[PDB]
Amino acid sequence: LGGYMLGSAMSRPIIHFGSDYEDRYYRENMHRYPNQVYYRPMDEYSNQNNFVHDCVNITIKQHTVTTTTSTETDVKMMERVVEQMCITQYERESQAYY
Amino acid sequence: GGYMLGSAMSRPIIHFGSDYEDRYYRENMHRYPNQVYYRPMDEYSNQNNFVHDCVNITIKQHTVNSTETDVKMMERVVEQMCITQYERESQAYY
Repeated sequence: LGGYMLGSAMSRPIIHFGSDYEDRYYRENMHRYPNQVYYRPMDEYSNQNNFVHDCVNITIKQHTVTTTTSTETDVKMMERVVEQMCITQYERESQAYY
Repeated sequence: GGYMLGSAMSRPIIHFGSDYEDRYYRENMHRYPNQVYYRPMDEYSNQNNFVHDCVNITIKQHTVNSTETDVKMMERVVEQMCITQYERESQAYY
């Protein structure tokens, strides 16, 4: 089922979009998204695919909860940056894990 | 010219926050290109212009009915393959 770790903060990924609007939007608003991701701890069943899959799901789900205090563009930006950060987190965990 | 066509690369498995899109990608990823067009590396080359160039040329080249979902998937596949191609070409330029 569940149980997720929260990774340490990281620099927000710079991401380039074909849409001039999205490209500029991300540059001006990347501060609005998290700089940490939730993930399922590295074990014997982990691999990049399933680690990033879970991290992306959990992190986005948790973020929806947390910000109970759209837009479609924001959902799109959020998923791109979370996925990139989740890959970075996989590199962290898999290397620490050896 | 003056763009290059990169060699085929393994299709990335790309993750979406939407359960529908995430699964749609898994089932249909074979429908999108596994090569991108790009401007070869030089002393003026940075991730910024390299990625933007690659995305602009690749998406048009492709632009010559498909669903809004496939258009979305294709644009994202290209945006993420152009990053990979930059990394590939970066190392090559050393």
